[PDB]
Amino acid sequence: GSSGSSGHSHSDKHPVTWQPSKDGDRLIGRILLNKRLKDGSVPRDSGAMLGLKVVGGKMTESGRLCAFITKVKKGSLADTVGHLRPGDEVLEWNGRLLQGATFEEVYNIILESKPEPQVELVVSRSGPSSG
Repeated sequence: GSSGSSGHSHSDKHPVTWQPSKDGDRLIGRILLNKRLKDGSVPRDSGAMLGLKVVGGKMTESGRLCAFITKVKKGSLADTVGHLRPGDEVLEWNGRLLQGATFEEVYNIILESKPEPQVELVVSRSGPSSG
C-alpha cells in the first residue's frame, strides 16, 4: 500500500535569546512566552501579565519614553522562561515597539496581546563600553 510521515525541523528553536547589537556595546535580549497548554490550548488566563510588571510612558533623562521592568514575579513565565528582571528595558512587545510609547500604549499592547497564545518581548541593554 502506502506509508509515510513527513517531518521536517523548523528553524528558530529558542524562545529566549540574548545577542549583541550590530555594534556590540549593546545587548539585544529576546524573550518569548507561551500559554497554549500542553495540549496546545490557552487556558482561561495563565497570567495576563505573564508574571513581570512593565511600566511604560516612563520619562527618561532624554525627554523620551521607554518601558522598563519594574518587578518580576519569582516562578512565573517572565522569570522561569523569560528570566526577565527589574531594570531591563522592553524595546518591543510581540512586535510592538515600546520605545516612545506612552504608559497606556505599552499597557494597551500587553492588552491586545493578553489573550495571545505567546508573547515575544524584546529588550536592549547597554553592555560594557567606557572607552
